[PDB]
Amino acid sequence: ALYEDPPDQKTSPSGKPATLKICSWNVDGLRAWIKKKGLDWVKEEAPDILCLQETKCSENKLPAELQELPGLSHQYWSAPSDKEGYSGVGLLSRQCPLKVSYGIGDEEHDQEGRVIVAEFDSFVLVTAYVPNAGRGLVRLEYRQRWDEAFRKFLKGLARKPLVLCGDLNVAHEEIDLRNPKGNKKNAGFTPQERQGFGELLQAVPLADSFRHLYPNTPYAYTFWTYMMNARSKNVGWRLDYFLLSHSLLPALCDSKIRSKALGSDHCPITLYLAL
DNA sequence: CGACGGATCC
DNA sequence: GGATCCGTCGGGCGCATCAGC
DNA sequence: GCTGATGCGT
Ligand SMILES: [Mg+2]
Repeated sequence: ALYEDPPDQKTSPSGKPATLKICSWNVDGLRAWIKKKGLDWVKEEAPDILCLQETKCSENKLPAELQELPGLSHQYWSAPSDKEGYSGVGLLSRQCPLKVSYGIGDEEHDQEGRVIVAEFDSFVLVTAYVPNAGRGLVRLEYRQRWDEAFRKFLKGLARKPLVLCGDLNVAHEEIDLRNPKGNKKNAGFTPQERQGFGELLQAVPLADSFRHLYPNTPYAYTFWTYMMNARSKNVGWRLDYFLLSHSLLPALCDSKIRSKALGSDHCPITLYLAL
């Protein structure tokens, strides 16, 4: 029931070396995460691009340590206007993106701080913090409408292949969480969110990088509730993903789950691409 | 949301 | 009568606001 | 300014 992520594979199936390392992390409160040494772990991981979710932090409140990152000097931040202290995403990059945008169509009016889009030379990167269905599923219908708008937004992008990463807030299949049967009526594992995920993969279209490499591997999770010592018992959920355009699969070296990195109730995930 | 109690099924 | 299904319930976290001093 | 309570989301 415990899990050990396999060693990093830094070579593509055809023998090409990885050239791009992307790390994604739901940090559950950026200021808290930094106090718990999250940035020390980022420095050790040394990614080319770092995507963060649930920053819960407007840009003016960013800790100074974030200014002290020479290898991640291009930084883009989004926080909601009417709900500061919740949501918020960030994208930090070694190289400057060609284009950066926010939201999924109307962010200038519906300032939600959930999505950042960055176009690079060879690919487009989207990072997302997908809305939670909430306790008792009170916001499930909103989540379903959001999924539909997100799907259409990703499909409606004006060429290059897509990388989508972040907290998509759903365990796609039973293998993606410890207690599938007890959670069928809970946020993150309803038939509605599971279906929205399958529709995301088919509509865009996208592949689940981790599952593509490790289709039958159980007990691989990226989230554990703080309650009941769930993490120590690896009672968790896989909520964080790297979804790729089909054309990027031959460039895929590995998709990692960094189970040991502490500082949040999610752990980091890391992608290696040979571009 | 995992732990728990209580019902139901071979 | 062990395994399974199902509904209910308490509670760890971070951050905003507030009361008090 | 600082602490701890409460509310909210989860
Ligand atoms: Mg969270």
